[PDB]
Amino acid sequence: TSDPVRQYLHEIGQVPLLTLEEEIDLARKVEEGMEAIKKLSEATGLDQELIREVVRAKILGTARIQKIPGLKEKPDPKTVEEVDGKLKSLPKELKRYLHIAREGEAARQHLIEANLRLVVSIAKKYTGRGLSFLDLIQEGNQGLIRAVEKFEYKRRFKFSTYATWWIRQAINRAIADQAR
DNA sequence: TGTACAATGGG
Ligand SMILES: [K+]
Ligand SMILES: [K+]
Ligand SMILES: [K+]
Repeated sequence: TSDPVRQYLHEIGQVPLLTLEEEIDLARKVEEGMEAIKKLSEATGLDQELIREVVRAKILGTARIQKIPGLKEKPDPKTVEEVDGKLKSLPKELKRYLHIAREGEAARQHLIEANLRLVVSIAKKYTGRGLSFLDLIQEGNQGLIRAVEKFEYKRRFKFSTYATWWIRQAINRAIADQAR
């Protein structure tokens, strides 16, 4: 019952689970956001992932869970200001893609937050294997993030199905690495 | 590349 860990569990416990309908709606928004981000990259000559990360950094203020173990830190503030500057200065026709991209990353963050409880339930099955509980959570969280990136809502499978696959993969890979 | 029943206290 690590104080910081107990506090994380308390915090993710307040995030309600998504209904099927909401799940589909968020996943749809993430897809649309990635397509818009592609367009912004073509227009600006900037890396898609760099655009995504900056757009994310600008929607985190409205987020429910701020510090999530295992998640990539925001880029340095100067990179943010610079890239956010270029995106904001784009012509009318392109600024709608920016709106769609912002909606997508806001949706991604929500979808991730609403599944942190699943990561924890799986992690509990892997304790005493060389990684601390907190470490299991960090690795599981990175599997969750990968799940979100590759999830295809059109297959009509529940998100928990695909996330479980990835969270186990990530945790198993981390355990095998620790072991050498 | 692709990785997919559901699973979020546990069984
Ligand atoms: K019961
Ligand atoms: K009970
Ligand atoms: K029961």
